[PDB]
Amino acid sequence: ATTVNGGTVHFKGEVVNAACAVDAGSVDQTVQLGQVRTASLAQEGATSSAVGFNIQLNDCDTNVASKAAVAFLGTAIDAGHTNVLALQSSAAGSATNVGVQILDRTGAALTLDGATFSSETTLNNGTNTIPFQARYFATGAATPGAANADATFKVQYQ
Amino acid sequence: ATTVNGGTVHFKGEVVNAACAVDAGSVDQTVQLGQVRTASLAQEGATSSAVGFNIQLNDCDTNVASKAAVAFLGTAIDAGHTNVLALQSSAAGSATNVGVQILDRTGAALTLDGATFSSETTLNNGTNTIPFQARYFATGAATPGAANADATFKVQYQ
Amino acid sequence: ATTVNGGTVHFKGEVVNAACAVDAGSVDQTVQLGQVRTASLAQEGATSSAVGFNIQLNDCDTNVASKAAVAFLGTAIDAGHTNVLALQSSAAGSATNVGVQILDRTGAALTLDGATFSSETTLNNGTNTIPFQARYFATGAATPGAANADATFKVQYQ
Amino acid sequence: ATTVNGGTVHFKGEVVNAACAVDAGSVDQTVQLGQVRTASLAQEGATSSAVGFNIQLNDCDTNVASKAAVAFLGTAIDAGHTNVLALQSSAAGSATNVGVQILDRTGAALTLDGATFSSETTLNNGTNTIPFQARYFATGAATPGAANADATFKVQYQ
Amino acid sequence: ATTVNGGTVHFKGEVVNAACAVDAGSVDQTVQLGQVRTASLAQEGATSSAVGFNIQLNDCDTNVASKAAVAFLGTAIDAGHTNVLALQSSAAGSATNVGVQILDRTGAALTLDGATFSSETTLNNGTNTIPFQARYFATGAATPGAANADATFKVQYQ
Amino acid sequence: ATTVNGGTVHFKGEVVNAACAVDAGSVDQTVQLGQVRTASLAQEGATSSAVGFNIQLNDCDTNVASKAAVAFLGTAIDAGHTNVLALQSSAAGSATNVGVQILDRTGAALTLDGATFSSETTLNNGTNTIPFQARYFATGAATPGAANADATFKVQYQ
Repeated sequence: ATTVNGGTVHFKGEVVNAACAVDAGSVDQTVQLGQVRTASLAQEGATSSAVGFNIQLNDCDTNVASKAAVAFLGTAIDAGHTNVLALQSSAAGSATNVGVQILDRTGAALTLDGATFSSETTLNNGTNTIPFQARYFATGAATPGAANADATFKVQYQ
Repeated sequence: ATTVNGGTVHFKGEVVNAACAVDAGSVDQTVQLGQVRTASLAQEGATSSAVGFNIQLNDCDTNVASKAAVAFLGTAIDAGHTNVLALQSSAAGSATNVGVQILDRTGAALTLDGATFSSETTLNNGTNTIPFQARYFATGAATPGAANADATFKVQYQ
Repeated sequence: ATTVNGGTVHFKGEVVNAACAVDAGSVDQTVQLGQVRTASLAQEGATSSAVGFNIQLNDCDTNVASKAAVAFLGTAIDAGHTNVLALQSSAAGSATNVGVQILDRTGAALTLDGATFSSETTLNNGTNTIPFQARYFATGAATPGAANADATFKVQYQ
Repeated sequence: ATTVNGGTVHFKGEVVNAACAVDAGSVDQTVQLGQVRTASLAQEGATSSAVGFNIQLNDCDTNVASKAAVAFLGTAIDAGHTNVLALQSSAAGSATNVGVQILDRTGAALTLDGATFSSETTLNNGTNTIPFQARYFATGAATPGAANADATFKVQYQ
Repeated sequence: ATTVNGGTVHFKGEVVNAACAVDAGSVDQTVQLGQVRTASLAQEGATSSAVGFNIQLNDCDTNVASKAAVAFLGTAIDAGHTNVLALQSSAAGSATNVGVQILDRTGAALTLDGATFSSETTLNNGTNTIPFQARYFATGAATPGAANADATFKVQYQ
Repeated sequence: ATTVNGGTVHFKGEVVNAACAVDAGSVDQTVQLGQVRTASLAQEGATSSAVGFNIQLNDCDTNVASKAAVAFLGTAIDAGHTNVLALQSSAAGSATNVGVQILDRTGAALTLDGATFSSETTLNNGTNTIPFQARYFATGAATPGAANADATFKVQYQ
């Protein structure tokens, strides 16, 4: 009877030629680091507590590839800290002298140039979950403010 | 009392003469399908795993209408595949020989002419959510690339 | 003294005109089914072991209504299997030729159209628990993969 | 090495002499109100349900100002309805006898002359968010159609 | 070997100059209130059962501050009901004549203006948990519909 | 069958001989920086917080090129600061003693002569995203006003 205009639906995805496929929940995910105190980030080299996040690989075929690694890409805080991600929320109110570090399963920070891959993880058939950690890294006396950062990752299958 | 120009706000919506009103989160929504492998789309008729998405109807009045169906409208991939969405990302980097299928609650792919409505769903008073699925449909050997599509829908009340 | 921006809280709920109200722990819930072997779903019509889940009704008034029934609404796997839920997780890595069946308190699989309600259960004043079961149903030789599914339910009072 | 013309980037922003700075997300935001039924706007004074939106203030310094208020500027629907936004999308297809009201944190509709400010909110150092609501206001029997509106705002720091 | 595009990760957090830091789970959290009957909200001042939620403070240093209090900020439902939240789901389908009240650990409803703080709770070193309650408050005869509300909070340390 | 003149459609594009093609969403993009306080740009060398923006590359073929770099072109603020974009919106209302800097993924401001390319990023097949940041740079005591700027970019595939 009564027909009414509704709305629109936008579909996002990607076709890849690879052993696995990144899960829909891992392609674009938000990691809540929570609040941190300036007293913790008092001087250069100070780190906060870590927050874990995962990249889940679906439909993995170990015949095609048995190892998977992840390289992250983003804007570094400066030239002397190539593994510290810079904060980019807005033009005002961001924290100063602090950035975000991404750790792979070996506990070491990853270079954010998109070429340095993480430690390879052996894959099984089906679902695979690559663990990662995120934490704040102080490049000096940290200043209060928002600390939001963004990075892209690419997966290597061997 | 320092007064400062702040910005601007744009309001979007629609007044409809219908038994239900589409929810604000369903009028415009993004469905993340995730990555898919070319090995799963190696020949015509090959489909992917489905991703669900809902259209929520608010303030439903069963005295006005008891059923609700949804018809989708979009660009078809071919003349013989009138139920497969074509991809619309950009002029480069898009996947080939693959499209998006919208499944109603019966599991059948809907025609995207804007006139073939879904299987009717009985409505209660108040909130109603109509389920749908999206999956990739291969029209041949799929090529790697971005797979983004979008469609509009209209709701019929009987 | 030192005041700091803390965060945000989101409140979700619903006001209904009904004899009972669904408990906050039953409006949305995750039912863990566990793993299942493909050897137990080797042909069409094969079913797995059942996992139980409950919908709790609070503040029931027997004067207003004495019996409660539940209907479930979700995407069906096929047109010949209108009582089998379709898997819904992501675009890659989900199991094929297998779905999820919801059983009412009589053991019969419920149709997922949202208009065929379960067996009516007599209610008492206050808390009421309506039992349900979920299991995997094979529409053929099932393949390995993720087996997630979602469905919404309606409550009818007489 | 192949050098190719890429494109253009446009940067928008504003320098202010104020205690706070409006966040980049609050400078130009779209508020999706969703659909509304005509039966909910059948006579003058009938309002719809509200949709919330925020204006975020960054880098707030309470030593400069401790309170913040917001005034909105837009085209009113009528002379006697100075707190109802007139709809403006195109020359055809718009709804009639209905507009948009902006409610401050006290729940009162704001006058849209750009001089009547909202209730002041105490500010803390750093990030501050000011809650607002939007709803449809009917000046008569609402007619179906598009219901888009636009309003600019300014922030007063005391 | 084979390298493919993955996805993107968004990190969200905040650096604060405070005695404690709000936990990652408390910065954003959804409180599920469940359903409520209209019969329990039949007149002004009628309240539903409370649902508990708590804000967790981490890395607390009792030398810096010994007590913490919370003030909530949201859109009030009326001028005479400053301690009752207003619903914000969509333009249609929301309940009328009912809001959300946030109760302190002393059982008193908090004023939603961001300046009236809760009762101070003495802090210990390490993890601290501030309990709160949420309930429905009726300003009249409540109407069936969705009841969703949003509130932001700030923490005071002294 | 009533036929009516409808309107006109303009198509903008470019054919390039390169390993990658710039995505339609990044050929002409608007970067909303937000607001900034004059107190944060009080003296020469003071910078604001950064805002991130990306240039997406499509249909990348690593057999043709494996590295990509971006150079930006625009009017500098003066001869001393060749890496600061001058502001341009109109004859009146622009901010004084402040410009816009573009940071590459290494966090270093780029020279705006159209020939100093950014740090090379390793490319994968298909979609590639090169990160960038924008921030305000004070050449003295900044004056309130509009702070819009425009720059073009070119991509070098080596």
